[PDB]
This record gives sequence, structure tokens and C-alpha cells, in this order.
Amino acid sequence: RHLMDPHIFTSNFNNGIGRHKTYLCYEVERLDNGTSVKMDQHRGFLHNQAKNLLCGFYGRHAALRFLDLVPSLQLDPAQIYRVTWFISWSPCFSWGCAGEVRAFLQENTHVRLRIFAARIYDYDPLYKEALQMLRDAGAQVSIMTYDEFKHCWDTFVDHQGCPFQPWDGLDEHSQALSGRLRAILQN
DNA sequence: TGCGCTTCGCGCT
Ligand SMILES: O=P(O)(O)O[C@H]1[C@H](OP(=O)(O)O)[C@@H](OP(=O)(O)O)[C@H](OP(=O)(O)O)[C@@H](OP(=O)(O)O)[C@H]1OP(=O)(O)O
Ligand SMILES: [Cl-]
Ligand SMILES: [Zn+2]
Repeated sequence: RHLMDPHIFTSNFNNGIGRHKTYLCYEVERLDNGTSVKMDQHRGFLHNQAKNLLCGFYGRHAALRFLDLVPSLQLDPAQIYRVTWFISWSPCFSWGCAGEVRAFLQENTHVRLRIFAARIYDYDPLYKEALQMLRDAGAQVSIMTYDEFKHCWDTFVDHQGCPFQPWDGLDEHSQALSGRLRAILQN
């Protein structure tokens, strides 16, 4: 239903250029009889609530806003669900977001979480520990490659028929942040 | 609000 502006996607999912926002596109699919049952309306996207010191507001990271709308997704406790995020920035630890997703994964064992990050948010000094905490809690933690960039444009963007157009250095930036993530999940 | 540059903003307007 709600689709992203092409420009917003291209300026925020670029894996070589950062933004002071985080977008998170999500898919919820249900596992049926050893197969995937793709939930058609359980697809969406959100961004973080921007910090607003002028209003006294500390901000709320994209990941925590996803945990906020879980109730509204009406996941059946009986069914088993795979949640996939495509997130412009890897989840933080320092602000408690990794703690929360972990706590939520321990609580909801019928949820399997997959995270694809465009870019690694090493502006948080404990970013390693975020990614490690999330892996430890069962979550698949990956870097977004061409296939996930393309999937997200095809599924979340108001493309009006335009094929995804890879930006310069997509594959190089993706290999580089793949190397960094592999080394941080080795330990 | 919109700008300019851009690591879940900041510092102008
Ligand atoms: O997820 P998207 O990038 O939007 O594109 C999908 C994807 O791509 P491929 O054709 O490149 O594999 C599908 O494969 P998966 O999502 O299962 O990985 C494919 O289904 P098939 O692999 O069976 O071809 C589907 O086509 P459709 O949705 O009609 O089944 C196709 O769309 P495009 O290939 O046209 O981008
Ligand atoms: Cl986060
Ligand atoms: Zn966070």
C-alpha cells in the first residue's frame, strides 16, 4: 500500500554515502509445511523518529519503531514467522536497540529475524557488540548486496515501472562491508 | 519551513 519515493530510497540506501536518517523496509512471512507463505499486506517501511532537542525529544531508532508496530502486525502466536529488515544503517548497541531486539527475540520464539544492513553504523563505538548480540540471539545479520537493493526497490519503491538502477560502487561497497561484518561475526 | 552537507543531525533560517 504505502510505497517509498524513488529519491528517498536512492539517497538513503546508497552504501557509499551516509544520511542522518534511518529507513527500515520490513517483510513478514509465515512458514507453512516446510515452505514460505508470503504475507502480502505484511510489508511496509518506516524511518526513525528524528531527535528534536527543541521539543526535548531524544529520537527513536528505526529498529525500535519496528518493535513498536509489532502489535499492529497481529502475528499469530500459533504460527511461525520470518521477519526481514532492510535497514539503511546497522542497528546500534549504545542506545539500547540491540538489547531490545534480543529481548524481543527471546520473548517471541515463533519469530525468526533476518537483518540486511546497507551500511554499518560504526558511529556507535559498540557497533561490533550490537551485531554480535543480534547474531547471538538467533538473528541472521547480513550486508545488503545488489539482490537486496533490487528486491527493496522492486517491492518498497514507487518506481512506476523503472527497473532499479545500481549506483556507482554498489558491489565494491557491499564486498567491503561484507568483509567487515564477517570479521566482526567471526569473533 | 527550507538549506547545505550528510554516521538514527545540526545549525543556520
Ligand atoms: O525480488 P525481486 O528482485 O523484485 O525480483 C524477483 C525475484 O528475482 P529473480 O527472477 O531475479 O530471481 C524472484 O526470485 P526470488 O524472489 O524467489 O529470489 C523472481 O522469481 P523466480 O526466481 O522464480 O523467477 C521474481 O519473479 P516473479 O515475482 O514473477 O515470480 C523476480 O521478479 P524479476 O525477476 O522480474 O525482477
Ligand atoms: Cl538502532
Ligand atoms: Zn539504535
